[PDB]
Amino acid sequence: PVMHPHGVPPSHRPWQMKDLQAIKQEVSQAAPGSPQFMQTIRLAVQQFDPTAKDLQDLLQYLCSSLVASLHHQQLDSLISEAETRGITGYNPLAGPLRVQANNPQQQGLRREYQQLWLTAFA
Repeated sequence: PVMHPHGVPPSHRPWQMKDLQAIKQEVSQAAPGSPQFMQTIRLAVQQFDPTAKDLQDLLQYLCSSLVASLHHQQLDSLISEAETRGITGYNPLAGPLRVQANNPQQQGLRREYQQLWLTAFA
């Protein structure tokens, strides 16, 4: 997660097993793949403002590795298309999008990545 205490720079913190278990419980109260599921997963994304790596690690904890693997591959295709049109604050010369989306200071890029990560659940 990315924390934003007012008056200081943002910072990344590792997932805590408690945070993961809390999200697992919230998401479990909605049918996997449903709109309320998507509403609960997006709700979790806004709560913890996770990086690209955080989102990958989160999915690997909540889902089977095969379900998580499919999402990763569908997101890879969405990332390719997004990179062809251009992404908010993304410069290909600065490295992979997934790597740039782990810089806590690149909020706009992280927030756009999150939307792509949520869209890949289609």
